[PDB]
Amino acid sequence: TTSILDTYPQICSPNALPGTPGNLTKEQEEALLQFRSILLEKNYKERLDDSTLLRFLRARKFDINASVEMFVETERWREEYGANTIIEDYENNKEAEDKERIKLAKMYPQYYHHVDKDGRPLYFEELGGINLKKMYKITTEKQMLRNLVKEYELFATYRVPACSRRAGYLIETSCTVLDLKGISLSNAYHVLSYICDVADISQNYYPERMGKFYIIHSPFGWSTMFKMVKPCLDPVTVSKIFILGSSYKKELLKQIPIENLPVKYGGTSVLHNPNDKFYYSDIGPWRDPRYIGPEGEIPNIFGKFTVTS
Ligand SMILES: CCCCCCCCCCCCCCCCCCCC(=O)O[C@H](COC(=O)CCCCCCCCCCCCCC)COP(=O)(O)OCCN
Repeated sequence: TTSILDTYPQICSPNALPGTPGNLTKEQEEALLQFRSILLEKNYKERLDDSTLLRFLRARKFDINASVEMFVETERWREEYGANTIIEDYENNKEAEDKERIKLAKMYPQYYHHVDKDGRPLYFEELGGINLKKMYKITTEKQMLRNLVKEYELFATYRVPACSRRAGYLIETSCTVLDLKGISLSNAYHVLSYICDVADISQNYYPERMGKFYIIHSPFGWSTMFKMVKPCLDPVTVSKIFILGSSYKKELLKQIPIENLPVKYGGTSVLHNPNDKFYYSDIGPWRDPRYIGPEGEIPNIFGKFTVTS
């Protein structure tokens, strides 16, 4: 076929939220057809699939005019910023890129690790080890945004097809755990511009990619800092963010299989080599040959240090 979308499910579970592929109303089906017809008339050719277009439509409550405007601006940004070649450009410089990513990994753990009960990629970030002075020595704010965009492209390219083949339904979103244990509120206020730039790119160019977003171990007074963040967040974004209390492990176990959840977050999941570190790891359906398709296997984001079991 040479059409990757033909090799994994393009309809979501019937238990998914409204407006999702396979779960549309008659009016929403007609909106999708009218939306695609407009983009085709404007000579767009790429990213016109049901999943992509319904993400944009859900983000705009199926307002077709607003959705076209959003899609048109996204395509412009992708071209101007280089999102369309980010993976290729990465691979053509993989050595240096890998080296820098490794430097940040212990300080700012970012790792996918199996899936939630619906098959979404299970994603973790730990923020309490960040030292700003040291971080500003290894990276720039624009570089971190580039890394975020690159991961958005890797998510769609490798993680969605593999997770969807395993779930037997289309997977569009992440189950994300943000661990704030040990952060300084001072640091948190100093990085407000980065958080809002992240929300900007997320909301404007990768609509409807959030699924579950849990914040755990937030310190006393964190509610005050979050009030600085909310004006950067759209209503739907805020709706997917769940700030967990001291019973966070039980909330996590409502959504995540115990065997997929790390021991320190309330499950039984361990690495195959107990000395390996989660911040060098990338474990999930996209590492299983059963579930990798014609897209190929994902590149190793930590080079030789990448831990895949
Ligand atoms: C040169 C270096 C200088 C750079 C300055 C910053 C350096 C340190 C970077 C750490 C500070 C920010 C950390 C949080 C960043 C925002 C969210 C990160 C996770 C993320 O990608 O979430 C997406 C963004 O959505 C959202 O917008 C979700 C909003 C939730 C954010 C809550 C705010 C956290 C406050 C704690 C900060 C602690 C600071 C300690 C220094 C949606 O989620 P998904 O499920 O689609 O993502 C998983 C698939 N990619």
